[PDB]
Amino acid sequence: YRLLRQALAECLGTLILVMFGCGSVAQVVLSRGTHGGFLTINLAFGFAVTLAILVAGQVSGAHLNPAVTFAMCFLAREPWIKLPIYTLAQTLGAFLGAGIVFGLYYDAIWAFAGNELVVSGPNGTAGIFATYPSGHLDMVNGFFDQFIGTAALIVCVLAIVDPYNNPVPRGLEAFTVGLVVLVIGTSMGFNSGFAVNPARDFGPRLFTALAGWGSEVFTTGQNWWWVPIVSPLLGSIGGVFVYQLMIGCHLE
Amino acid sequence: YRLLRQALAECLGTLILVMFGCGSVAQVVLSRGTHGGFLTINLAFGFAVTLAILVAGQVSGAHLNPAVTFAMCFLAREPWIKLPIYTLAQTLGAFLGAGIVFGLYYDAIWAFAGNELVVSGPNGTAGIFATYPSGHLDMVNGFFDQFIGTAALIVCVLAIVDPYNNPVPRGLEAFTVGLVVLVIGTSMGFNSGFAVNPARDFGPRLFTALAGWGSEVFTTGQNWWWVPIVSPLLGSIGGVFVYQLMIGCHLE
Amino acid sequence: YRLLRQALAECLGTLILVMFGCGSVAQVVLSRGTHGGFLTINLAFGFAVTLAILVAGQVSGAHLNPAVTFAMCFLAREPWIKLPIYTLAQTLGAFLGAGIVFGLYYDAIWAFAGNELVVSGPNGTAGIFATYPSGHLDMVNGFFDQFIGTAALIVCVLAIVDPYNNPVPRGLEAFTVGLVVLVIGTSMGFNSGFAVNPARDFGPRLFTALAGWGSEVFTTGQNWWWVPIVSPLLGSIGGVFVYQLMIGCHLE
Amino acid sequence: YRLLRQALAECLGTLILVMFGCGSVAQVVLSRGTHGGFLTINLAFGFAVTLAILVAGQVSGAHLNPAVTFAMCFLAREPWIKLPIYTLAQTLGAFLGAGIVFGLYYDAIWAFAGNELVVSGPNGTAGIFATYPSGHLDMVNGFFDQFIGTAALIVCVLAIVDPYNNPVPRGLEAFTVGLVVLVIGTSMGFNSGFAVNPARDFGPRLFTALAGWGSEVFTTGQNWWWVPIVSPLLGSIGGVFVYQLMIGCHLE
Repeated sequence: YRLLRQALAECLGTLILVMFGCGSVAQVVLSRGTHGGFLTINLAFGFAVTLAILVAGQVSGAHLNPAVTFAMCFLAREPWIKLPIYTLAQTLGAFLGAGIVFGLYYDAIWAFAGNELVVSGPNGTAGIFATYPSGHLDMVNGFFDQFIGTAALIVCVLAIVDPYNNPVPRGLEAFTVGLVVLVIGTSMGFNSGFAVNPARDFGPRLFTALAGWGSEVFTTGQNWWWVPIVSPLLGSIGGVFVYQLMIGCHLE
Repeated sequence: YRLLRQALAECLGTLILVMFGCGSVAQVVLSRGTHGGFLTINLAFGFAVTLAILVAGQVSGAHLNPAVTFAMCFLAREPWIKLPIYTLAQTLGAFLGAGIVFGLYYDAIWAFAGNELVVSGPNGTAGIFATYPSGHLDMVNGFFDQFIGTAALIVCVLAIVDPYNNPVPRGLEAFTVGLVVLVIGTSMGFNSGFAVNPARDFGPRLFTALAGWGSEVFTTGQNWWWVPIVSPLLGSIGGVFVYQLMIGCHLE
Repeated sequence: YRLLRQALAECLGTLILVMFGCGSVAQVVLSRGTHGGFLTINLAFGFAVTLAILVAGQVSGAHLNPAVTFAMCFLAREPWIKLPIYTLAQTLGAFLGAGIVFGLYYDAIWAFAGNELVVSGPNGTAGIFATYPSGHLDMVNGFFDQFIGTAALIVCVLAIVDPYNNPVPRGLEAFTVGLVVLVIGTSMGFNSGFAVNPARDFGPRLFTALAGWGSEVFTTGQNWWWVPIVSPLLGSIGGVFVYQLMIGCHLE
Repeated sequence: YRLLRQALAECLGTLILVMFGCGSVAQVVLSRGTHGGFLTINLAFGFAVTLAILVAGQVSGAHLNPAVTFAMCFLAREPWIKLPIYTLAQTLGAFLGAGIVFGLYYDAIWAFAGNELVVSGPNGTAGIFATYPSGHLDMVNGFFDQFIGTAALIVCVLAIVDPYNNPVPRGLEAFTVGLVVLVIGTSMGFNSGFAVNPARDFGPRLFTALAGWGSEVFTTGQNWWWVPIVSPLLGSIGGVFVYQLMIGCHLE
């Protein structure tokens, strides 16, 4: 089955970027102001996308993003049957990647607040895997951060993918997408990294619910859990319209 | 219309680098010494140029700089009709990119000084979008910073563009220009990023005048607003003469 | 002898990355919080692998890692006779590279604790060349760090090496492997750099035993010296199985 | 004259890297602990070499280093007549590049110690352009830093240049050399950047003698001025022998 081989590549690809991305976030969170800052978090997340694409690019096209997968299906470039398979394959692997990060820092995570698992607060460890609203990053303000961030990601992704452009060889397509992830994190008000990925958010968040953080990861921040899922999906639609209206529709 | 399609690519390209570049500047300015320093500002601005060129390189040549556009027209490589169209397309998109950054940090910008918009000072938010003279960066000292900075940018741009050189494939022409932007910011005494772009300066500055900062953005620093426009234009002329006298005129 | 020429390339390649990698570690350790942090250590180690591969890639394939060499021999891609020759050639050169770093910082290393050589502690200089357990990086916790780290390295290495993929040209195979080394150090809880290399660990550690640190470098941390040797070897086996089960076995 | 065109490319190439490299050093020195650290100095110097090579690579081969030029002449790859012409062309342009940096920071340099120019000390500004011995970087210790640093630079340069290797296309030869410069600065105990270049050292040092710092720049540190000239020259000879004995002589 061709679809099965593409799904396994998406599972391994999302496993690489989540394990590498959330692993660097664990170092900064657990070692408060000692192992680096936000620059290392975005550099690790940005470079992890480059490595993840190179691993699974030749098999499944290296989407590693349900918002990106939704964009190609919306543009009639890929069949709609690939969307549920890729999304489950992208979510399963971010769940697995979060488990590896949990195993790596099992003692440090459990010792952050003594012998308890705290979701949000000063000694909060659930923010390593998922994203939670900040002081100026509430639901209203944070919703537009994912919308604009994902729209910019889709525009840059479609620029290097459109067949009407030059056939960029292998290698100069993961560094570019990895550059977009690094710049988006540095530009937007998100300090977790790769916030424009619904699978990178819901996957590890679902793991934290079963890891021992309880159901509070889904009923906190005025039910914020669905925002990093719906908002990037809307941004993919907006990013597609922006690219098509400006560049896409004029390439005869 | 071919010129219309090239103008739309220049508008989207300047939108990407301004929104990404000024977004990182907003993080450092609003979060004083928390989200990074000048290294992240120049890295984001330098990488944003790489992404912006890759998006619009195959359509309009990816100038994204009125000084760069003036250089090609001066060297008789492009028609003079493209200069007013590209400049307006480069300015419109830096205006739009500044509006997106304003929407992203609307609450944080307005809360920097309580409920007021301050142009310059300790709690100054107008410096996120435009550039203003510093203690050692006055009109006399700052004028030569744009002249030398733009001249070095034009020399590096003409080196990878001259047809007498090797036909560099797609991909190794945005990273190089993006490298020049990053090095120029690190070398020159500008902490805003990409100061050698007249569109990146006048565009967001014009937005701040209508955003709520008043007309003080145009009548401050002994009328500094015209310096980051005329000085890079003179640097493009000087950079063209430097490259032609040393390398350009000797390529038979 | 073809095998002799490949061994000499492996010796020089491991010499470059060890001398460059451990040299940056010496700057941070000796200049406590002055010459940079962990970001510079991983950047130097990651970029040193890129330079080392480019130097010896065209001769011996640029393994520079006994775990990587074990993976290719396990996958029947290289003869088993190359494993003992490459491992000795990789160990000899990390021993030589450590001697160069020792000569560079001979006065600073000896003056860290007055006129004595201390293996572990506050004024510990043996950690520049080798790796020692930390507070949360004991034998049990540190063993899985090398296992997961090396498994991720093998998966990324096999992705760009498998003949069934695109023939990536020279240049886009050292930056990718160098990216993996940089990301692994930023993700995993190791602050020394390139901890997934048995030769980079045992080589300089053997040098410190004869340099003047005594035999305490081999009988400290509950005999930790063998962990960064056996654990990456097991990770190479696990990394091979992960890549083959997900991607490798499905490429007809 | 072919030699005249190659000399003009070497003059412009050394002008780019010196002006960009020393400009970042001026920011860190004048703004004490505000504009960055040693990481930005090595990143700017490393990336400046990449830009300088791309500008003058197609004309003069982009040596930009008398030690590198001496290596090719020693290996009988280039005529010996090119050595005096390239060295003068490399020195003239580092002298010019230092003058541009002086003009950029004329007020800040003169105001470091009031209205005086101090060569060495706390308020020392002559270290921006040239290199001076540190506490642990005296003549005996600093001599071996240039020897090992230049030997590693020559080995990496000869690896990507030898015709027996793959014909690396344009673009993947300036980033590699620029990587070597960045790693060498991070590894070695030099905080100025690109210390393995005799032209980058003597050029700006000669400018400081006539700029107003007096003749003390040549009679300080027990006559240290000749060390960053002779020592890299010896390192080029050692680096050539290392590469030839290990890799060079075995490529039939």
